[PDB]
Parts: sequence; C-alpha cells; structure tokens
Amino acid sequence: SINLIKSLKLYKEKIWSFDFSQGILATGSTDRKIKLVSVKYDDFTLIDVLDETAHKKAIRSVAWRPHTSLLAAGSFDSTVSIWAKFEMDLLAIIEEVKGVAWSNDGYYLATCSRDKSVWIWETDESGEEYECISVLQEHSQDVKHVIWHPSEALLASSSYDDTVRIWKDYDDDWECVAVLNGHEGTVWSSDFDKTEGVFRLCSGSDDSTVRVWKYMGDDEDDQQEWVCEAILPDVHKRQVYNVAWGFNGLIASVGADGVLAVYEEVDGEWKVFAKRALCHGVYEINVVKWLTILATGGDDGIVNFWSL
Ligand SMILES: [Ca+2]
Repeated sequence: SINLIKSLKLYKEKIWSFDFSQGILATGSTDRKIKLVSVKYDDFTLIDVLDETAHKKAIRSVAWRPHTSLLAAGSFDSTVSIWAKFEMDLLAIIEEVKGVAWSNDGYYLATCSRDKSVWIWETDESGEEYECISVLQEHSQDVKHVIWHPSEALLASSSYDDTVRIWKDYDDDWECVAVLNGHEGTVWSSDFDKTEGVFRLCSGSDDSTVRVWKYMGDDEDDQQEWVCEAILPDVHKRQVYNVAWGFNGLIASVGADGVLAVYEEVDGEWKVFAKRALCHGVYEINVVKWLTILATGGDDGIVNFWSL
C-alpha cells in the first residue's frame, strides 16, 4: 500500500526537479525561484526561497552536492547557479540546461543540455570555482538527464535519441564507454542500482517501459559491455518521466498517466510491489525520489509525500 502522509503545494506551475540532502528537499519549477523544504515525518515545511533574478527561465534541475548543504540549479536559461548554507547564499553562475548532478565525492558537477552535450565541471572542497574539464558530445539529440553512480565516478546520460550513455574517465579523459540501445522513445531518466559490486541501471522512457540494464564486463578496448536484462511489469499508459532506485533495492516509477509504482526483485524476477493511480489528481507526475518514504512532484505544483 502507498499512503499519503503529507501533501505540500509549493507553486502554481509544474515541478520539474527536486533533491534531498541533510533533511532538506530543494525544488525547481517553471519559476525563477528555488524552494527549500524541511522534511522529517513530522515534518514538513518551507524554509527558504532562492531568487535574486539569477533566475531568468524555468529551473529544470536542482541537485545537492552529496551529504552537504551546497546546491546547484540548472535552467532553461542555458545557465547553472550555485548556493551554500536558516538561509542560503548564492555563490556562482556557470556557463536549455536540462539536468545537473554531482559525483558522490563532491568534486564533479555534470550538466546536460538540449544542445546534445554533457559537460563535466570540477571544483574543490569549497565548491566556489568551477573548471570545465570535459565537453561530451556523442548523443545525437536533446540530453534529458544525468546521474552519477552512488560510489564510482561513472555517469549515465539519458536522451531524446532513445539511448542511455555511460561515461567514465581515465585520468580526466572522459569518454563514452557504452551506449544502451533498446528503448523505442525518449529516455527521460535513469538511476543506478545501489547494490554493492558490479553495476546495473534502470531507465524510464516515452515507450512506456522501465528497463533494467546490467554491466557484463569490459571488452578488449576498455569499453563496457551492457545488456538490458529485464523490462519491468506493465504499469504506465505511458510516458515514464522518472525512475528512482532506492538503497532498499526497490525501484519507483512515475508517469504522464499519474501513476506511482514500486517494484521489488525476488528470486531473479521483478514484480509490482505497490501502485497508486491519480497521485496528483488529473496531473502528470514528473519526478520521484526515495527519502524511507517517497516524494513525488507533479504538474500541479505539489510535492506529495508518501509512506510505503
Ligand atoms: Ca508498457
């Protein structure tokens, strides 16, 4: 069962992105303004609004530098802003951006764009200055999403070209080490398995499916061999706009259809663990995260918080 524990209206426009660190959810909407929410299972409250006309168009992506309170925000502007901190103070502008994501060591910030590229930026302990170390142009269409592995410097990008690409460095020489071919429409997002050891990834698409991909070792050329090992059971009717793979082993998906589903892997097979229809009323749902509880963000400007 998926139970609503709290419903929080934040904007009157779409929520596109959110991210959780250190008990705080950051959110992004068609708005200039970034909103921060304190979250506990008490909880569940507004604490700050980030603006200062930094701030020109829709905030398509927000991400916390992991286990810290520094924040990055990417915009339809083509720009990406940086905040630190109560209150949050601005720090930098880096130069449509569709996604931002940090490596778990906190030193690399990846950005992706309608321009078909993925940029890798490096910073230090302080997060004050950003050096562009790679410009990664292999996708043939709009890149929708970037995410790093929980513990390796491995990056996954998802694109309107129907592929996920995996990127890895050898001494800051970042290159594409696999192209995950199989989805039949735009891949909106992906997330890595949190199981220790060799890698897997799930991805959600316009084609109404969630695929689970499995790494099958390096080839002779130091490229990675990857196959789609499963397609999850039917849920969505059907753009799948976001997926999230929790440390609990469970995958969550959300779609244009207003459904939130959870899947569990037992004895080498996936089953729907739980599902709920009309989670944002009549509204498309764009984003989902495991916080353990679920947060969903929808076209109605609400973040719903659900218990499992
Ligand atoms: Ca399907």
